[PDB]
Amino acid sequence: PQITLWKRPLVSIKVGGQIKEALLDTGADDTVLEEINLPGKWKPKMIGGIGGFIKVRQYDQILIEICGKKAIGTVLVGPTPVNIIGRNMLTQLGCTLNF
Amino acid sequence: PQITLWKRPLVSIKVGGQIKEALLDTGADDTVLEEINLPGKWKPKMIGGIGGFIKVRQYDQILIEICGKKAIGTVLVGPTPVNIIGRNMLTQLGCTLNF
Repeated sequence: PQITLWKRPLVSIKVGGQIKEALLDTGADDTVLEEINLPGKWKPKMIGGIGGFIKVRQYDQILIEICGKKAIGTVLVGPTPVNIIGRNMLTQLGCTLNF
Repeated sequence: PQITLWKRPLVSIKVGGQIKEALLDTGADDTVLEEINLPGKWKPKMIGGIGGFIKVRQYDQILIEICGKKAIGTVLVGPTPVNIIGRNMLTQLGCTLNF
């Protein structure tokens, strides 16, 4: 798809047997989703930095699908105001910004 | 240009007689730059919301240029960790996400 930036790029995502809604965010380095029950071992990671840190759960090589296209990447699970698909996963979807 | 999301999409921008460096951020609704001396009347605006608000200066119909292409949009000036080109300005550059 070609996504226009008139609206927030909120897309439907398939991750871990759930269908959630998440934002395509080029400003974000990493991918953070609200609580979800993913497979595997997870490591504890600090994200944030600005205003304080937020402890999340880093899971590796997790598959999410977006608008038909599948991606394998690191996904961090913790309390997040909105679900972020950041660049680790944007690059996996073959995603570019274009103008 | 077609921008890849392996690195942070940090680009050079021409705004208000300055050349600054700013992030192409689809996750951001608005455009916020660090202190700069822009023309015009500005209105005071609250942004943030999460963790607290940050008082910025909303200037209208400001021209920024990025990688050859010119845009006219609202730009808010205040203390920001990194300069954000959010969607108000991304849409002006004819910018899409693509995969």
